[PDB]
Formats: sequence, structure tokens, C-alpha cells
Amino acid sequence: PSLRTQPSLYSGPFPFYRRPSELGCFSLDAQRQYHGDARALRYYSPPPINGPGPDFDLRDGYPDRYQPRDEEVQERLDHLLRWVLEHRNQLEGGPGWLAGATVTWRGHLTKLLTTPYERQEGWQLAASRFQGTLYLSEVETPAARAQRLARPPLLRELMYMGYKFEQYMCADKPGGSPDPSGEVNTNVAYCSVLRSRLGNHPLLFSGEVDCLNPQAPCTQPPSCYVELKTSKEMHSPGQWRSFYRHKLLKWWAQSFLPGVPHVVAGFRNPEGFVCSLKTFPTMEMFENVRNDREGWNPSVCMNFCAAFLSFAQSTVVQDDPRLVHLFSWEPGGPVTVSVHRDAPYAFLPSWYVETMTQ
RNA sequence: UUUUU
Ligand SMILES: O=c1ccn([C@@H]2O[C@H](COP(=O)(O)O)[C@@H](OP(=O)(O)O)[C@H]2O)c(=O)[nH]1
Ligand SMILES: [Mg+2]
Ligand SMILES: [Mg+2]
Repeated sequence: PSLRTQPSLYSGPFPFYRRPSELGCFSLDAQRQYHGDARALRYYSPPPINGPGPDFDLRDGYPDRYQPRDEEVQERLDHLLRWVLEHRNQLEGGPGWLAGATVTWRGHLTKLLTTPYERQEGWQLAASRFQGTLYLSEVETPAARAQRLARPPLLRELMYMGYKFEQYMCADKPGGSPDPSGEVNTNVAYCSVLRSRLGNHPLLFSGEVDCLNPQAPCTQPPSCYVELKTSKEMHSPGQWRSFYRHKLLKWWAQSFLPGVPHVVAGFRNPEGFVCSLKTFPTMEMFENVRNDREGWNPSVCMNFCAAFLSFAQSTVVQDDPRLVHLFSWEPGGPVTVSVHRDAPYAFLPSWYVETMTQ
């Protein structure tokens, strides 16, 4: 019992994907404490129209003004579960809607979408059915853990630079001004909780959002959100082509799901400065590879994801929060399944299970 | 968040 991942198997018509609706949000503060509000939301604030072009020093503050979240702490779905617990009787869709849904992080769905084309990094997804609801929580693979622990100094800095770029592009208040003199604390995060549906699979998922754009004529989330990104400066048509085929696929896969309409990219030079900005509308990303023999196709991404959801739902028959069906995948092969009980794979906490049961 | 496919 396995699931194949080749694009050729999923090249059919684009499947049904419900326009995402924001059900709520939550913020994690500097101490990684949960708050059921939008206190962590920042606002899009690009360089003044009449001022000089951007010249953001992404290395500024590294590492003295860097407070990185502890990656050894595996939160899994915990924060999202707290939101669900605090909103279980306020969910739309009618009675039993949650019972037929699949709950997970936007990032987990993004990895599913890119699976047909990914050739370097594999993954593992733990699944448990509890009160009908199917929960999907990613598991760091042994290899990914090793790669993380062996993270090169350069990669460590590049990760900081991505967060630093946000600091140069966001203000704490609408129409306010960015403040690059502060600390980059990655425990801080604003998450949107959304409702959608792929095929006949209702979805409830949360995703971290970079900022809200006040200037945007459309003020209703998620349409008012913006995704920020950094990438190396490119000069040759060849570099741009590679960017379209590989990087854009991941940018599209991340922003399409939550309904974030724009991705603003900061291109950094070898010295670590962002001296150029470009906006990539999510719904136009595919245009760059539509007639490309080596490009990606959104339909393949979504059809595979729908296929995996069907596969997971049919495989996880037993309603038991202590039972886990681990779905494993490595480039070059199909998605396989193994069954496990309790620690270490079980991920639904007793505080959630006991409350939902009572 | 980021390097690469
Ligand atoms: O990128 C891929 C590549 C392969 N597969 C699968 O790996 C299994 C063994 O084929 P092989 O690659 O020759 O080792 C086959 O499924 P099978 O066991 O025959 O149903 C391929 O379809 C897949 O799902 N994605
Ligand atoms: Mg983000
Ligand atoms: Mg971003």
C-alpha cells in the first residue's frame, strides 16, 4: 500500500480548491507564548516613493541582535490545537464540520504540493484520526535532523538575513516606519487560521503570515496579506529560468494555499545587501513556466495533494489519538506507510484530547 | 527563514 508521486500521473485538469477564508488568528510573542489575537501582525512598509532605492544591509545585527527560536523544541500542532480548542464551538460549516476535516500546518501542505517535482529533500508526515478529524503533523527525518545540526555558518546567516529583510519592510503600525535597529527574535510570529477544501477534502490549517498591506484596496484577509522573500540577484536569462523552475514553484506552493495574493522579493547581492525589489503576483507565477518543457504545473501539485489526502483518509481507518500512521517519502520513490503507537510519534497532547472528549 | 534540485 503506497502512493506514487510522478507528475505524469497527476497532469489532469486543475482540481477544485475552495477560496480560503480566515477563521481567526493567533500570535506567538518574544518568549514564544501564545496569544489569541493579532498583536504580532506587522504592516507592509516599503521604501518611500520619492526616496533612494532600497539598500537594506541584511547582515546588520548578526548575530548580536539575533534571538533565534530553539529548534530543538518540537511544537508540532500544539499552537494550532489550542486555537481549535478555544474556537471549537465557533467554527463555521455547521455541526460536525470539524469531524470531516483535515487539520494541519500550511507548510505541511506546501511540502505535499511540491512532492512531484522535489528531488533533494524527503519528508515524513504523522497522521492520527481523532473524533473523525484527520490530523497531519510533520516529523523531522533522521537525515533532516543531521543536516540541521551540521548547518554551515553561511546557511545560519542566510536564515537570519531572511528574517532581517522583514524588519526592513515592515512597521509595527499601519503606515508606520520600519525600525532596523531592533532585535530579530524569531519566536515572534503572527499566524492566520484558514478554512479551505481541496477536492472533497475540507481543510483547516494555520500559516505564519509576514505582514498586512494597508495600501491594498482589498482589506479583507487573506487578500490583504503579503509574503516577503529574499533571493540572490540574477543577471542572466539562464539564472532567471532556473529561478522560475525551482524557486517560484515553492513560492507559489506556499502563498497559493492561504490565498496570499502577492509575494514581494528582495534580491540580495553577494555582499548581503538588498538593492532591488520585485512583486510577484501569486496567480501569475505559473505564467513564467506555462510553456516550459522543464517547468512545473499547479494542477499536478494540487492533484497529487488531493491524491495524498484521499490516500491518508483511506489508510487511517482507526479513530485513536494514540495511534499514528507515518507517511514517509524520499525522492525517487512512492509514499510508504508504517504504523506506530504512543511515544515518540503520537502528537496529540492529552490536554487537547481530554478536553475534546469531555 | 534559507542554500540546492
Ligand atoms: O519519483 C518517483 C519515482 C518512482 N516512484 C515509484 O517507485 C516504485 C518503484 O519504481 P522505481 O523508481 O524503478 O524504484 C514505483 O511504484 P510501484 O511500487 O511500482 O507502485 C514507482 O512508481 C514514485 O512513486 N515516484
Ligand atoms: Mg513568514
Ligand atoms: Mg516570507
